[PDB]
Formats: sequence, C-alpha cells, structure tokens
Amino acid sequence: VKVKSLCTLQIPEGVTVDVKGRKVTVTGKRGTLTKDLTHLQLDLRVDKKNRTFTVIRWFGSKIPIACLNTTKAHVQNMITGVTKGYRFKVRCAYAHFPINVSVDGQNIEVRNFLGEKRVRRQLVPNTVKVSQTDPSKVKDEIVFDGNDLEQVSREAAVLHQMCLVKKKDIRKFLDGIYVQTKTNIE
RNA sequence: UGUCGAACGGCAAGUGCCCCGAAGCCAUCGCACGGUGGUUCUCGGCUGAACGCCUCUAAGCCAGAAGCCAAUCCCAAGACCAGAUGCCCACU
Ligand SMILES: [K+]
Ligand SMILES: [Mg+2]
Ligand SMILES: [Mg+2]
Repeated sequence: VKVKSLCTLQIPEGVTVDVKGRKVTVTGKRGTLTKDLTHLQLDLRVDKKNRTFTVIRWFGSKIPIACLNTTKAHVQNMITGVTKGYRFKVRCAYAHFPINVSVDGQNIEVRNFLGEKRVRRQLVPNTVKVSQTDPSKVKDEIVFDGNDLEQVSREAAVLHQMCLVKKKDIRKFLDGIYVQTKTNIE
C-alpha cells in the first residue's frame, strides 16, 4: 500500500470551495453547485489562503487510489460550471423525414422521426435550460445550458436515446439527434 | 288400447303417446365485465479515473424485458388486533 497519495487543484479567484464531511460545495458567480462524495472516504482539505483543494488517500491500493483523480475532476467540473457554465448543442440529422422538435418551457416534443406518428416527450429539470436555435442561423439545433455538466449532459443523451432507429439497418438510416459541440456559455 | 253401463269425470299402460308450455336451471348456442406503479435483466448511454490519452465502471449516474415485487383482486387475527363501537354485568 501507499502511505500517502495526493491530488491538488488550483481554485480560481471568483470561486470558493467548501468541504465538510466529504460534501463539496463550490460557490461563485452564476450559481452554486454541491456534490455528495460520502461514498468515497478520502481526506479533502481546502487551503483558502493559497486557493488549493487537496484530496488525499492514506494507505491505499490501486482501487482506492483511482478515486483521487475522479474527485479532482468532479471538483474541477463544478468549478468550471460555476464560472463559465456548460452548453451542449445537439442537431437533428435526417435523410427523408424532417424531425420536428418543439420546445416549450422545460418540455421537448419530437415528431415525425422516420415518419412515425408517435410523439416523443422529454421533461427537462429546472436546473437545465433548453432552447431552440432559429433555423435562419443553424437548422434544427437544440441548446442545453446549465452549471452542472452531469445535468447538461444526460439531457442531451435522453434526447439522443429516445430517437433511436429500431428494426432497421443502422449503417443505413443514420438519422437521429446527435450532440455536435460541447462548450461553455460564458 | 283397456276399464268404471254411456255422457261427464276420469283412470291403468312404473310420466301410454303427440303438440304447445310457464317458472327455474342453463349455452362462447345467448349476454356483461376483465386496471396500476416500482425494482431490475439484457442492452445502450452519462460523468469519469486507473493508465499525462483513452475508456458505460471502477466510485458514481441515466434509461431500461411478456421476467420480478407491490397496488387492484380472492381468503384472511394461531397475525391471538391495548382497532373502534352498542347494550348489560363485574369492578368501582
Ligand atoms: K318443447
Ligand atoms: Mg293416466
Ligand atoms: Mg286397476
């Protein structure tokens, strides 16, 4: 076993990270994010003066050590979301039948996917904002915006996964809703 | 057909036989009715290390089978209900 294993992250000036009982909360401009990591059993320290977030594993094997970088990446993702946010752009690609997507408040309705008469409905949580880009700029583009990367994604995936071609060749019939660009909003 | 003398009333033929027949019973031979959530498989994904990259996983996640579990439905306290009540009586 390894007596000490560390992972250190640098906290920007705007954001403040607070840890208490393996419960991380990152608060800055644009919002506040919270993660529960009580299943991990690591030593999480925050140096406010030096703006550092350290995660330590004492007497750990490879399996416990593998969680240090995962925790560091999670905290980095929350810092990035609190600072600049996350924006996922998905595009409706089709060969013959146009895929008509209507976006109400937190509601997405997909119609005429491969000519089907069934309407696909998706409810988006209030923490993720869904919009539709007007066709003059880019055709059939839906934008998901939010602080949580794990919440901005998943929504873009429940939209991709609901429009799946069934009982047909997937080399042919390439139509669907695909995530094209992942970026930020600020 | 027999038989009370005939008619009437019947009667015997272990319900004499034939036709129609209520009520009841009964026929996919008639008619009515036959519901809802979860947890998950397989799978496909998300975020993400190990392993500066990668990766559905490894810690987490998301979806998700006529399986499975509950609801509904049938029996139900030896499931010993200090559930609630109506009257007496005992105690008081
Ligand atoms: K008859
Ligand atoms: Mg007779
Ligand atoms: Mg006689």
